[PDB]
Amino acid sequence: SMNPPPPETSNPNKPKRQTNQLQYLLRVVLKTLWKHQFAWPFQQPVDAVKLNLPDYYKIIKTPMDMGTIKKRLENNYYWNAQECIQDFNTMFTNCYIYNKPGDDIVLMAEALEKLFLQKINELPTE
Ligand SMILES: Cc1cc(C)cc(Oc2nccc(-c3c(-c4ccc(I)cc4)ncn3[C@@H]3CCN(CCN)C3)n2)c1
Repeated sequence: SMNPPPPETSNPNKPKRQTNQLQYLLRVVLKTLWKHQFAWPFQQPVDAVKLNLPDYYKIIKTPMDMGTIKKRLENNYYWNAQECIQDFNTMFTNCYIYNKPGDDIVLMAEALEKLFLQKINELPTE
């Protein structure tokens, strides 16, 4: 099958705002995770046709990735920081759902999630 379209990253019908948490999520959290040595499988929607995974989008019905998260932050798609944090968590749990414990790819996601959780445990007050 064909890849599904990526998640929505822009919406003019939503209000926009900037906070000390949302800039931190893009400037500190997204950037640090992007530059991590294990980040490359998570920097764009899973290309199920390139990777020959015809089951991925039958199994993963809420896709999410760091490329989409970066765009959502850049377009002020999120009103609250929790929305962005939820998208990161959806990304990691997608990897765990599609794979099995102890797969190499899962070890990759777990390292990124550990770093993510460390950086969220230091999120600034509004
Ligand atoms: C370590 C590795 C190996 C290979 C062959 C390619 C690769 O590159 C890559 N790119 C993109 C996606 C994936 C991926 C994901 C995944 C799922 C949700 C999200 I959000 C992000 C990634 N789950 C599995 N895979 C790969 C497919 C086959 N699988 C092997 C069975 N465990 C490993 N891998 C990395």
